[PDB]
Amino acid sequence: MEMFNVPELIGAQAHAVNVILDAETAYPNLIFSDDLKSVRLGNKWERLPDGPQRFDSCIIVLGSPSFLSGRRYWEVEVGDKTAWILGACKTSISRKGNLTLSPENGYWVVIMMKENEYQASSVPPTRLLIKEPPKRVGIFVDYRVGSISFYNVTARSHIYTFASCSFSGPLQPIFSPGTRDGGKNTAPLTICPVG
Repeated sequence: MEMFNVPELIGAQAHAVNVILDAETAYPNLIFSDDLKSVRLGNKWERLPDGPQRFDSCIIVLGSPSFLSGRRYWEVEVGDKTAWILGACKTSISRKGNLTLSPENGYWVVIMMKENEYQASSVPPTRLLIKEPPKRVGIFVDYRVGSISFYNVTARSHIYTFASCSFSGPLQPIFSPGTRDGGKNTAPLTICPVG
């Protein structure tokens, strides 16, 4: 897998799209900024209006826009957080119950599990050998070639590519700010403009 189509960071950043969080999808304890660029996990009693279309088990929120083609990029500040999920998914994913976030189930994501523990959510999962922890992560989808690539924006380096993906139908960004990790991981994710 030669990844001839996969750009370096600068080339990926050229394809930046404006992403906003879809609060109607969100797991109901997620809290959003007014501009819908930031999300964090609130307390149990901090509840969005319950609706039947929300994630109910997994601490997830989807992004807009969804798309059927092209090369699309966006960037997220993860800072010093100890856990998070980033990537893209099919718009048709199931939202209810314990989810398995795999390509077969329509997800292409990287997960920070804890400090110094990052995986691509292949099955089985692939440990990512990160030496300089990212404070900002870039996501680049090339629909036509069937690839989704992840970048350490801080180190200006590629992290991981899922190649030969079977993208069918619309894709969209997906995010999780992770669990609260005893207070270690309460900060938000923040979608940012390219630097």
